[PDB]
Amino acid sequence: MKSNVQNDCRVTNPATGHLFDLTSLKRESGYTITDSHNRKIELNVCAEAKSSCANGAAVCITDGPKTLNAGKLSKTLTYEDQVLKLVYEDGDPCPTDLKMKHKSYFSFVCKSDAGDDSQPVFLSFDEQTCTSYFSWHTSLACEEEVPR
Repeated sequence: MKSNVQNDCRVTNPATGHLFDLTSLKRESGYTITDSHNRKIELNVCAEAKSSCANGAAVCITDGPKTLNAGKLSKTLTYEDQVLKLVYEDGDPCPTDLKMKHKSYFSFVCKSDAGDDSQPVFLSFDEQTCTSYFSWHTSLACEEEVPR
């Protein structure tokens, strides 16, 4: 489908035959959830954040009033294990490992109901390796089951 098309942000998975887009779910501001502890995960499904961080940060972990860039805008969709994968990397280097950047893997998984307007869950945030894994339940993500 296509609601807000930031350039593209779509991949046709040859294994499914369905085109996965995240244009339908993206909105200019961003989406909101809560982090592992207190913090607000303010990220956009495949676009840049409006107020969630600043501009080019797609995934930003808002600790109070302090925005932690978890990953830059990566509107590149990949497919793996029947789940839609977007890798939002290139962010604020953590004190745990300064020699690499924050690796935030977002897994977009299709669910028939998808919750209260395609809601995500923080899967695991591993500051130990400065990675973040989140799972978003959305109908545009994949199609192993009918999420419509």
